[PDB]
Amino acid sequence: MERAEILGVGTELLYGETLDTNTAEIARSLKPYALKVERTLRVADEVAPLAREVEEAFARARLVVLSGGLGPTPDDVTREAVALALGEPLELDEAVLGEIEAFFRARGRAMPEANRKQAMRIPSATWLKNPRGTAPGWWVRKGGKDLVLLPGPPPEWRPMWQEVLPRLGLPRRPYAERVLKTWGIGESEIVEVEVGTYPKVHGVEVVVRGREDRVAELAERIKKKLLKEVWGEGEMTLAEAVKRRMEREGATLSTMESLTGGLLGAEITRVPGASRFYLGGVVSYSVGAKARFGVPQDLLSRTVSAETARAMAEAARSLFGSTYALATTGVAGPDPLEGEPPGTVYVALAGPTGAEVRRYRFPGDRETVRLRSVYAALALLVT
Amino acid sequence: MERAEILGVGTELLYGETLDTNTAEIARSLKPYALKVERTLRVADEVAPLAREVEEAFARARLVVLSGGLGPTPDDVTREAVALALGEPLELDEAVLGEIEAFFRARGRAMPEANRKQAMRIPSATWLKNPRGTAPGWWVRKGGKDLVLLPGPPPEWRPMWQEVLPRLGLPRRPYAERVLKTWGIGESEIVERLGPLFVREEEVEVGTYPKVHGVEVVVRGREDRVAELAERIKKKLLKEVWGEGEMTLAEAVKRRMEREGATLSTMESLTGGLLGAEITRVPGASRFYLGGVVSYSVGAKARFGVPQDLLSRTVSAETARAMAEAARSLFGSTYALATTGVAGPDPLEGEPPGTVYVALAGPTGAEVRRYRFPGDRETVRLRSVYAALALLVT
Ligand code: NA
Repeated sequence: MERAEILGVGTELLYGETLDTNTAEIARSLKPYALKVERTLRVADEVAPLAREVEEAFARARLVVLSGGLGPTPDDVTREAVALALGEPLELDEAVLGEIEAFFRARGRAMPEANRKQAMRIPSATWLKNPRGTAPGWWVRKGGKDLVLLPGPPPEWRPMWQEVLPRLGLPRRPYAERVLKTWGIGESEIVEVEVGTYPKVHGVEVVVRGREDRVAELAERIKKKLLKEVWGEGEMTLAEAVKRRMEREGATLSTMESLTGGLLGAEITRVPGASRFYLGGVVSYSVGAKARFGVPQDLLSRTVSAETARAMAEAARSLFGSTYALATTGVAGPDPLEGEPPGTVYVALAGPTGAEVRRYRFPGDRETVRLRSVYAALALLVT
Repeated sequence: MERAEILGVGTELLYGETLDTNTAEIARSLKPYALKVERTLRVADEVAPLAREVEEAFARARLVVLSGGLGPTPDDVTREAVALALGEPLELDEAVLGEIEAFFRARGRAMPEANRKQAMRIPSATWLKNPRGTAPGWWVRKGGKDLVLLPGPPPEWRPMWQEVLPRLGLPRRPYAERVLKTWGIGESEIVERLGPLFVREEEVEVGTYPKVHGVEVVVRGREDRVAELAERIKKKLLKEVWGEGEMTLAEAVKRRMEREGATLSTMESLTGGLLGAEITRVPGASRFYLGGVVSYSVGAKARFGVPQDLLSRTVSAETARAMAEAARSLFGSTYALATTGVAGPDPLEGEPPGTVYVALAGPTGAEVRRYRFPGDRETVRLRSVYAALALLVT
């Protein structure tokens, strides 16, 4: 089996100032292909060491993928390092220049001198169009091997890489993964090709991976064994599950939040099409705010309670006129509140036939508790 | 300046099934020493590729550090690979084999035969004690070079590494670094402004890192060069620098509210509550943040004060101003932030994705800033959050 070599470029990656997920993510995209990944690299922003690593990686590999260092500054030196590794001169493409120029003009700017170098390429390189940035990528086909240069930011490289990957003509292998996403059941209970369990803030994922035939058969048997706990598969998320229920019913949604601070509204609206059902929300972070939008005076001294969660959901529902409304209240941490520890949370749903509350006691730090709270609220609608 | 190579062993680190933070953490620990980290590797659990990588890393470096693959599984092959790469045989340390039996004996169990592996060392290796797990590591000194094998789990390796590092005899170099966080200025403009201040040399280097929260500028290297150079750069970037070091925008906004005795509220469209979420990330937000509304539908925009004539152009500077002034009046806060715009993937009101207006209303009036952010939907949302926060700290 031939090798794929994957290099992330950036000194800040070495030190984990920015965490290298790009190389990992590209390696994962390569599993359906019959290439071996023996190693991945993160390389500092220096021309000579980078050219050496690129030269060596290309020498031993069917495929080399580089990610990062395509910006306009003196620390972006990937194009120079690759040209040096392949013994080709860099040459300015006037058509690409016009396009960078147009990119800046739309934004009401003139094109800075330093961006000119992003329109440079070696003669062996075909351009990869960057739909979201000024630096197009490269695709070098040479001696039966492929070298691909990609931008560092994921919104640029993801669409680029999806487009070019099939075109590389790599040998395929029948690998697959199936992800079953559950809620409200611990790892231990679940236990009662390879099958793994993965605890996340949105619930425990059951992952089945390996030979596509065996993945297919096995995954069906497991989903059956976990039929009521499974809320979605693959790319499905709780927010998207909510959106599907809302559109099915022609229903609307609104929210009132305290400890989640607006994170619940943020997670609902993350999904395209949220405007078809989501009317809006209130972040009632102070006592004054809670009263002003409908929570009864009698409850304002006991905010960490089932009664308050219920009252907040009712108040949001009457304020927005939505079919359904979700509310969050409780203790995110680090401090206790009203004698209750961090991770003490009540989520509530108000709908046509009344309200329901669930209490949770969530482990984790402040941000973790906020996240688990957001997903517990969405789970009221889809579990 | 001599090289330090750092290898993380484990096939799952490649695919990010376990996030590799060990190599970066080892790399940071090397900062006070005059060694160059040109690269770090993650290597699969396979003896021949690993031996090759170790062999190459050791030939080019003053120091090689390996992390992981010291267990009892067939997939734990680091000891072998190193023995192979360095041209020395694996030798069984009887005592160590004892210590390992004691580990299992203190748990009610007899030692599995698999764990026998863990008592092999090469002649060049002296042991590094692991009182917190099964496998001890190695310190190998050879040809004036050092090679170290560390266990994978951090509670195990951190103490070990902390004890052996000051014994390696590495050249020392007084190190400093300075991180400047800017907003409202692109990388190309920073390059032009800094000119020859954008030094990249062996003694000291300047780097720029574009983030959703603005361009970060880092100066690192020799302590005596870093202070002065960083200061000159700060001077050139003065009005655009909002924080240093560990500082975050949300923390910066918290400092200004506490300093003034002032309160804050928000009104959000495209960000959907993400601005309030970011503000309340910081412990102690309730001392100043009164709350906010997410006016996602047209009906909710009108309910919370957006003028009816503006509802055909919610993506505009006039609307942003109106939103910020409405939240201010509605919550009685000293300040209010607003966001309005087009997240993507579709246009809205004829305006393309990335079109964003953020506004701030306060005691002396209101102001609005306009942006055309590239990125996907989640990116534009995030940029808008930080753009709104930057209004209060410029
Ligand atoms: Na880049």
